[PDB]
Amino acid sequence: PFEIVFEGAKEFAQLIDTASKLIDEAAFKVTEDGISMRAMDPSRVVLIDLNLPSSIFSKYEVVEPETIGVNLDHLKKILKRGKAKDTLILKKGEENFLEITIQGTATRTFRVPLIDVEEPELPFTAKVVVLGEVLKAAVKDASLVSDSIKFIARENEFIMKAEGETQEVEIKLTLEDEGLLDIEVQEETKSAYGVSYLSDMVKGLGKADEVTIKFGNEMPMQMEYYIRDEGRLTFLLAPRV
Repeated sequence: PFEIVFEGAKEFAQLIDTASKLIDEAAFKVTEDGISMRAMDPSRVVLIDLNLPSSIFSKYEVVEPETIGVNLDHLKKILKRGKAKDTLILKKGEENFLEITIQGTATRTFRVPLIDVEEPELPFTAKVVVLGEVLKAAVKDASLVSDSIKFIARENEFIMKAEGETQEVEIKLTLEDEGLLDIEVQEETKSAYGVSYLSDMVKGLGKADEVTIKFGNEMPMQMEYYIRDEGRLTFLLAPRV
């Protein structure tokens, strides 16, 4: 059992919405230190890792640790009722359901039944930190133009393209551009990743959010952004499988 309160219902709704694009159900481990969730999509191409320390919640009371399983589509449907400034209260008692209350100027309560849900380390040579706007633009620009997007990183340049034979769209960044905050490269690095996976990964990403991307030559990419400074959502995406 526990009682957890998060200020900013919409933001929490965005995290769940994002995860639901990769998986239908997930297991959330709720301990005194915080909430964690790890999962791999059905295609075994992307791994999602979510960690929300108790420090980011305005109220965090856990009577007894527990791992609860939930259908993310059902959860998202309820959470989308929350406004940017609404407060979200999650309460779990002895029974198999989570009581969700959303309060702003008025209050609303819902139930989400629980379900039984069963089921990074690479030698990266490039690291970049960009504003979410750049990645959101990149995927929106690539969607129906190509199957994948080629990521290229050099000393003072980050490029997202797809060297091929179709109409070509490329986003280029240098440190002089506001979209690129940091770039560290050990050697020229290139890899390509699936466009539909990236579109899902950047779903609900804020345009002003700072996103760290780490990758290598023909290797997976690790994408990560923070939630309330201490929380974090991390993705590990295969370059090909």
